[PDB]
Amino acid sequence: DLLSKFDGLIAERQKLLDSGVTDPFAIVMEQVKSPTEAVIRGKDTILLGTYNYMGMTFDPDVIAAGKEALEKFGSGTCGSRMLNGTFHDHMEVEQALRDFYGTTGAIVFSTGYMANLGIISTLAGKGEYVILDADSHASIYDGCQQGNAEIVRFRHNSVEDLDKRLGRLPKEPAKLVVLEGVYSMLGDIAPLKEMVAVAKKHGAMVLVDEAHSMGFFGPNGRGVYEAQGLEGQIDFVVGTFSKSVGTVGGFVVSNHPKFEAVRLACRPYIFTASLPPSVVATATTSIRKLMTAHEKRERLWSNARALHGGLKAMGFRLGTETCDSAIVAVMLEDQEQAAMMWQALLDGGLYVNMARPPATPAGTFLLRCSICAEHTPAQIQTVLGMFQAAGRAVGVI
Amino acid sequence: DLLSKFDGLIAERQKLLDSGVTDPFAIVMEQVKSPTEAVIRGKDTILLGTYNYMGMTFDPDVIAAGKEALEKFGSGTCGSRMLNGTFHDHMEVEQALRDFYGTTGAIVFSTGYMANLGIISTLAGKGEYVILDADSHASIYDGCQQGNAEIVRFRHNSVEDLDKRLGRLPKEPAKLVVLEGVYSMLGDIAPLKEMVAVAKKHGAMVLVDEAHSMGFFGPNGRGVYEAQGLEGQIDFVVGTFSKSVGTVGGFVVSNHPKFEAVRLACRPYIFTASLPPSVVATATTSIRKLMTAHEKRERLWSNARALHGGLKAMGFRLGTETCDSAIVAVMLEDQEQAAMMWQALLDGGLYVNMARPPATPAGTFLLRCSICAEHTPAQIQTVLGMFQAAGRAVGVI
Ligand SMILES: *Cc1c(COP(=O)(O)O)cnc(C)c1O
Ligand SMILES: *Cc1c(COP(=O)(O)O)cnc(C)c1O
Repeated sequence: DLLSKFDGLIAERQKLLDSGVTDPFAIVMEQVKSPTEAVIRGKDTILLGTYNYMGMTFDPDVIAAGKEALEKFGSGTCGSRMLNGTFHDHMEVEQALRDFYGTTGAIVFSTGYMANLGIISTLAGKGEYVILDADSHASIYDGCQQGNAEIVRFRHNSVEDLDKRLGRLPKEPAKLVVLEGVYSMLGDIAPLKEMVAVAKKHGAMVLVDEAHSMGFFGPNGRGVYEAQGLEGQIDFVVGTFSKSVGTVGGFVVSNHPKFEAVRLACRPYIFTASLPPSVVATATTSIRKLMTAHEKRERLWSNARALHGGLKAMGFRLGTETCDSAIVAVMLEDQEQAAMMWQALLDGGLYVNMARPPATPAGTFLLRCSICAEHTPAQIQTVLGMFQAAGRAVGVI
Repeated sequence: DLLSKFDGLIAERQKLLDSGVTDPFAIVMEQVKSPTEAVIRGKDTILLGTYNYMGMTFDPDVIAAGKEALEKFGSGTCGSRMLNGTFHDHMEVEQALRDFYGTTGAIVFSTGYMANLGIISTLAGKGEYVILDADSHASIYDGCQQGNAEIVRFRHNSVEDLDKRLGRLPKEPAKLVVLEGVYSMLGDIAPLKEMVAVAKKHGAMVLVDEAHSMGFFGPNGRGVYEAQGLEGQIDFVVGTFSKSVGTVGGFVVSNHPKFEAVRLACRPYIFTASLPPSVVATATTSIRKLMTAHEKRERLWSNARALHGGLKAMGFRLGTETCDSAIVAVMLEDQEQAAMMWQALLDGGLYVNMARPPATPAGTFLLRCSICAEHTPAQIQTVLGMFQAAGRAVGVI
């Protein structure tokens, strides 16, 4: 039947579980005390595998805004943004994004996945081009699949291939170059300055995703593009509420005069309910605090540098030479080594994000650590000691 | 540039606004007192254009569950369901759905749109078939577009065309027939008993969307399929948290033994954050109350019958001869008549959902009313008096 196609995946899963490893796709956070602490399988555990970069999910102002919105506006809107679903707090969250990015336009979607799906498929039509990194987020590829444009993949992280591929396209048709500021798999940074220069040389519009940089890159926390001096040069910035902001939702911001007309045509905007009042209320409060959360930014980067430096010095192969983001990826030689490390860490009281094929390319096996502004120095050292113990026991170092 | 394609839509919008009508796509609920009352443009307004069918968004148990989850688990998970994003309340909401539908399997997505997008594109692959009503929800079509299957549209509401089109397909390949229990545009009901019999005659699996029926059709509130005696015959049921349940989210339930393996392969499940703790907590509480909300069900149907009967008797052309759902669609002769009615109702203190092309087919112009369990008899009569006044002033009756 229709599910027979999953027999291989089912057998692969059972093979993994035959090794005695905890099912990595069924972890449950039974309790979550803070941004950095949970209870998993009854064990107190340090969280080092979340995108709660700025610790906003337990910020007292954020929590209070959510509770107040539940009380005042109820649990949901029961309507789309095109009909009855735009409440006070939806207007507030779009304004918060305008203020955060310094843009005249802001369109909020129910998820980041849907923002990418919708904006890519709506902006570029038949006879037009979407140009993207080969290893772009699934939602960006799904946006391409949803639309009718010509898709132009370029070699991962290659300014040269972007330039050459763009240069061979016909000059007249409109073009969208889609870039990510931070590459989430290894936690390295895109050469946006150089790539945007190339895009503009070829007359393309540019969309940059700043999901993994929000609140901690650039003077205003706007992202890698801001840090690299590209303010005013980026046509569209896409992002999410599910990482630094600490809830769910997606968005696109722009200064283009016709931008908010996208609402009239964008299927993933139109054909879904708007977000719950409490979600857009917590997002508004969080976004506004993220404009100036300097103490948190400082702690986040201090923690990232300490973890990155410590793991590198201990003998782990890292995805990056220098600490360039809040993701630190440990690279292992094979799937077994990654699973054994991950299990030892878990059993010892530490959660990190394992990544193996097909999540990663064949031959790449990772423990992806992500830092929080609210990790303490003691926690980061506890983590390093845990990696030392696990690495020695498993034979990685 | 990329936005020049919207010049026509922008001109169309300005033409509409030149008539002096309030922008129907920019309505803001400044305050929302209850499921049935809001403040719009500073005016106290009865809401008669929401999908809050069972009034659950202000249920005190629902609200309390959301507040408690914010306090205990924070504003968001900052991770996917495949990694760090499955908290206690995510497991709770999936179990609530199992209990609600009497199924062994339940997979929750971040929106109903994404549940349809994902389940359709993941279940049916190359060489297989998705068979759907010509006027299916956008998300169902988008699921088809996202996948690699052969798409087979059948004439709207035609058991005969479903049968004939299915019969011409090759017998061996697996097939998914996708049906909706309630047709949302006019509020009529699908002939599921007959269509499912046809699907099974041709050996197809069946997916039914019960978004517009949840909690008020069938003995257990499971939907039109349950009301029509099809318990145990439906392979997959898809739904949403954004209507009766009163928050955001999507889901698919099934008794198929391999079903939850869908999680391993479904892109809109994998590549997005899980829902906020408060969202899955309010949904759990709401879903469980909806299993036995008999007083509300009774009120909802009483209100629907009173509104449907009243509008019909007053001389409005309705989308349905009998009151078959909680949607009552008033059909107007042209766009101007619909807009004038909608504006008169709005100015007089009533919000309904206008629908004009391209939301509707060319030549169809609607005021779509939707009933709530928490509308009072006085409110329903107030609404009827408002329709009488508006209809007389505009010249519709
Ligand atoms: C996180 C992320 C997304 C998805 O965001 P959600 O809001 O979790 O759906 C999409 N694209 C990129 C580049 C991301 O980093
Ligand atoms: C409401 C509805 C959807 C979308 O649900 P959301 O949760 O609002 O995204 C999808 N399909 C059908 C048939 C619906 O009725």
